[PDB]
Amino acid sequence: AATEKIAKQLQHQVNEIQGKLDEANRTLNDFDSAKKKLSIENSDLLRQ
Amino acid sequence: AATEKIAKQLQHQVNEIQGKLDEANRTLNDFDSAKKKLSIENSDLLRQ
Repeated sequence: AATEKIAKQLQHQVNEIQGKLDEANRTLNDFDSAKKKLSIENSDLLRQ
Repeated sequence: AATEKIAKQLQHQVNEIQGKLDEANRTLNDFDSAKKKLSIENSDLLRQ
């Protein structure tokens, strides 16, 4: 019952910190969708 | 002896996905440096 306690107390950390990752990984997504728009706006005007 | 082996299994992941995050937020800083460099030539080209 002692080692199961630090099992669960470590288990709470590994559960949440990927939620910190998945929240942070979402920032890795929408930057890329904003970047491809900023490229195609550059490509549309550099020819002009 | 199962849970003690389980305790390392939660331990091995919680160092692993941490290390993935250290590669992640670095790449978050990389696409940060990509956009701020690219958005400069957005306003620069639109000025020109």
